[PDB]
Amino acid sequence: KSKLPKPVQDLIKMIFDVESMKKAMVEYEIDLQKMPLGKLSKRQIQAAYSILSEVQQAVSQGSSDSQILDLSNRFYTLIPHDFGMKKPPLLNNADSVQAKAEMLDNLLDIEVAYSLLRGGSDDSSKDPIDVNYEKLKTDIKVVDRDSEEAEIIRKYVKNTHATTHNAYDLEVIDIFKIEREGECQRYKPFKQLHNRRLLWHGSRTTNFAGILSQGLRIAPPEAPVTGYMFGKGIYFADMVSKSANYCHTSQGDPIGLILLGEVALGNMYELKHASHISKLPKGKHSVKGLGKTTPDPSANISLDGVDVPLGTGISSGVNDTSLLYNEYIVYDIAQVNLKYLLKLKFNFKT
Ligand SMILES: C[C@H](NC(=O)CN1CCc2cccc3c2[C@@H]1CNC3=O)C(=O)N1CC=C(c2ccc(F)cc2)CC1
Repeated sequence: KSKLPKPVQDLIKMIFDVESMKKAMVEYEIDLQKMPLGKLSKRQIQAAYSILSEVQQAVSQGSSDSQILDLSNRFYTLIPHDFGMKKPPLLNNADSVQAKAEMLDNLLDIEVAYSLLRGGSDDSSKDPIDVNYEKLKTDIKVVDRDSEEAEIIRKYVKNTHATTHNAYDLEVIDIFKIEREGECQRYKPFKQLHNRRLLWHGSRTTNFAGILSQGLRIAPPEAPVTGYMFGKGIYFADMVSKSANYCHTSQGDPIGLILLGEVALGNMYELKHASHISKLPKGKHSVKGLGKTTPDPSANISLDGVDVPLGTGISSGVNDTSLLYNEYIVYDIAQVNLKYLLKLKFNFKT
């Protein structure tokens, strides 16, 4: 019978929920019959990634228009879809592969979750909830609702909700202090690096077994580049709202998980438009996508040598940028130390 607190157990249940994995594969219009979660293999997901890479290649660099067809065919063969009577869309443009790349990105973390979940031995003195918690290799302490942390974190949530993301409201349900096994040592060199900021990373609940057990990761070479305004990196926002939208919560499932991450931003390569450099200029350690609105500098609180940008949104200088709001990207997974995981309730508009 579990030691773990009520909120933590609920979290463990939530991220190891086989049904949410299933639901999300359905949303992506995968064929569950030809492919169950058990069959979901790491090998094909990486193989299917390579096929995605063979497309995008060709297309505007080659393009046989019948080899493209065989490729699209090798894809849905590998990852069986179920459009029913409609046939799958041929993978013949960038926008087309972005969508299927993003999906593999999720199946990857889903495979991680289910692998984790159905792995291990049942010594069974401790109930599965204890077991599954230990599979995450992360310490998770509940942050007291009435503390100073909790109030700053809630202020960060309240103040940085964007003017144009008003399709819902955010209520913090639980706040977790998190410590990934080994991440301190990993982050250790970047701790001396200046300009360190507590920033938002939103993702779907089905990625958290993966995110907690392995950290925020970077897309490998086998993957495309489309949609990536600043390359293959780990992205963050200073507005809870920019990040929440990537939880992919609906009126039907209104509860989301978001991360607070300390990120060692160093000298930021400040940008206004999508240049895929990926290789920074020397003495630059991150990219900051400049936006029209920014959190308010006069309120950037500092704790334990780390900037919390809980200024409410005001006019940034920036003129002639495509960016909604700011956006921070690093290209080395070690520049990130996860600090908090928040259970968010999305209270949907009207
Ligand atoms: C590029 C991709 N980004 C996204 O899916 C969405 N994000 C980009 C835009 C953005 C901007 C500001 C804040 C956020 C984002 C989001 C992620 N959530 C953030 O709050 C990404 O960084 N991933 C991390 C790990 C990827 C990966 C894929 C394959 C693999 F083998 C290893 C890692 C999958 C997705």
